[PDB]
Amino acid sequence: MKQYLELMQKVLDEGTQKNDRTGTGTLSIFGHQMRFNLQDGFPLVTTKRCHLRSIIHELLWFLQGDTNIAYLHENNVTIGDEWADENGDLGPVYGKQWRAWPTPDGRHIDQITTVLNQLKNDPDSRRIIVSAWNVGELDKMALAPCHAFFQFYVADGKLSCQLYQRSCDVFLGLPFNIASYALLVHMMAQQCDLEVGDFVWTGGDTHLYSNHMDQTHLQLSREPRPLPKLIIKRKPESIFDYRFEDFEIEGYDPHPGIKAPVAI
Amino acid sequence: MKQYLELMQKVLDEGTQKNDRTGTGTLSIFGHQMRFNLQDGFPLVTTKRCHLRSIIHELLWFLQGDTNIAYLHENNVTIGDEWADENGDLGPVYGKQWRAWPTPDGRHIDQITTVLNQLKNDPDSRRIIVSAWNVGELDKMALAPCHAFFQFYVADGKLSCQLYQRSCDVFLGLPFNIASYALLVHMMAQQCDLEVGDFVWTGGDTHLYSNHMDQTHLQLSREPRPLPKLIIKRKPESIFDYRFEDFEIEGYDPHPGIKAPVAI
Ligand SMILES: C#CCN(Cc1ccc2[nH]c(N)nc(=O)c2c1)c1ccc(C(=O)N[C@@H](CCC(=O)O)C(=O)O)cc1
Ligand SMILES: C#CCN(Cc1ccc2[nH]c(N)nc(=O)c2c1)c1ccc(C(=O)N[C@@H](CCC(=O)O)C(=O)O)cc1
Ligand SMILES: *c1cc(=O)[nH]c(=O)n1[C@H]1C[C@H](O)[C@@H](COP(=O)(O)O)O1
Ligand SMILES: *c1cc(=O)[nH]c(=O)n1[C@H]1C[C@H](O)[C@@H](COP(=O)(O)O)O1
Repeated sequence: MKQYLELMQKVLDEGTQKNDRTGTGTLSIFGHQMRFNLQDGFPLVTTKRCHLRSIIHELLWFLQGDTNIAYLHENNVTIGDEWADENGDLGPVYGKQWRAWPTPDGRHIDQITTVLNQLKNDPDSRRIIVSAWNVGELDKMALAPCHAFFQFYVADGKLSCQLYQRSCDVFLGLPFNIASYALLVHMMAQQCDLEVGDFVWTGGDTHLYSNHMDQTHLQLSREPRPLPKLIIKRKPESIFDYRFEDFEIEGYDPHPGIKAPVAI
Repeated sequence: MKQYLELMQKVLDEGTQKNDRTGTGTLSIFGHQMRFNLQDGFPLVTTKRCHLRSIIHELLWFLQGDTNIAYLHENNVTIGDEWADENGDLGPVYGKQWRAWPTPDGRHIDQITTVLNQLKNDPDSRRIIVSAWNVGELDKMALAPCHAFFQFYVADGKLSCQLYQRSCDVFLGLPFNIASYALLVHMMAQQCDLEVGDFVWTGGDTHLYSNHMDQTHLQLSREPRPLPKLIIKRKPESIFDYRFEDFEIEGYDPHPGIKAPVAI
């Protein structure tokens, strides 16, 4: 899509060569923002085929507070394979912090439920937030949260959300992330009887990997196509009852997919 | 400042009537981002008389992990009197989380010192972050962190930082917050022998209080003037050893000041 392609070109134009953890090398810019009016279509990149299926499973995996790739493998999702340990454990990452942030005094904060309640009984709150950046458990996670801080907002019956992604692999990761939260907004919006608003994406270290250049140029040479439409065949009792079969994608006519090696 | 006046003007045209935890009412938008290249000058609003004293004391206060308004009240800084308790306590706010974020297992993380080391030994890191949004303590705090999460970044010998402010009172707080972080950047920079880069400001609920409309139109009629230059007269041996008398501002020729009420 346009915002995405423009972000690619932006990095290409004013990015700086920078070494990195993986040792792969990147071209990066710091700080960026784009918006997607969910009412214009589900934001699923078209300049290359994307498997919305793997995205759904990763999200449902979070909403259950699970952090062992076992469930993912149960559905053929290999996105955690290069970092999980022998027991398929990544650590107290996304899921654990989302449903059960451990307080030093014994409590466990279920943030998703907190936000839900706020959206229903206090949509005006400016503190409707979910954070995966729990400093106290960083060292235990197999990898630091990329999408680490998001906020919800409601106005004129529309639900919006902005994500803060401290680190972002524009070519391989961004498309997953955008679709992820966009998806979460629909679900929340459905449970809270609200319409979908905008999904504001904000980034920190927005980079393009040295070995993703050729593919980026290939995608950037393709013309974006109409955005598809998210279809939820059923309204579950809670935001914790969605299953992969409840989601449907219509009108998605993406360009051929493009493979690229991930930096471990 | 141009960017600030553009944001202020945007809230007017596109803003939406909302209601806040303070029966004051507001006109807000959700999600915005501005960029301040510190190389062009210290970002201290000029279309309104301001001063660093309070901002300086607060930051030094934060850097010490202090959360009691004694230091502030001492030098006559009232910014936090309307919310502290009979003992001057605000609870575990900003400074507490910055210098001693409590893990779930009896330990405390000094995020500042951590970042200090990350910039000196691992500048390419995409995990140099500081958060005050400790979910397990949000209910022990007198007030929820507005400037709740920020990140650092290095490139070509220049330190840059981005702040995620989930709640922002455009007329009153923004000018304070902006110059506050800018200052921290210059401080971190000196402490690491780096030069200052960009201060990226990102906001969630960006509102304009309904009882600030008059002073907003007044400020909008003024022409921004050249930004001033910051001078740190001494180089402490620690980012925690700075003294109020270390800061100077040269070339600040602002328009008259504008008084406004604080939504409690
Ligand atoms: C984001 C996210 C979730 N994750 C988590 C995750 C973990 C580490 C990461 N590390 C790096 N350097 N890039 C990422 O974006 C990244 C993302 C993913 C991880 C890998 C792939 C991946 O390589 N997909 C390939 C191959 C697809 C396939 O197997 O069919 C692709 O071409 O998309 C996708 C998602
Ligand atoms: C941010 C921050 C710290 N704080 C914290 C703080 C707490 C609650 C808030 N509440 C609201 N509605 N907006 C804010 O910006 C805000 C700021 C401050 C609190 C008050 C003032 C204040 O009343 N300033 C006046 C007078 C300043 C002067 O003496 O020149 C002003 O109009 O500037 C400034 C900062
Ligand atoms: C992390 C996973 C995700 O949800 N999205 C991504 O974009 N990323 C990328 C960022 C970076 O290239 C890598 C994480 O590495 P690091 O922790 O920033 O060193 O995956
Ligand atoms: C909080 C303090 C700060 O450092 N900067 C500010 O702009 N804010 C403002 C935001 C909001 O108008 C008010 C706090 O409101 P709430 O806690 O989000 O309801 O202070």
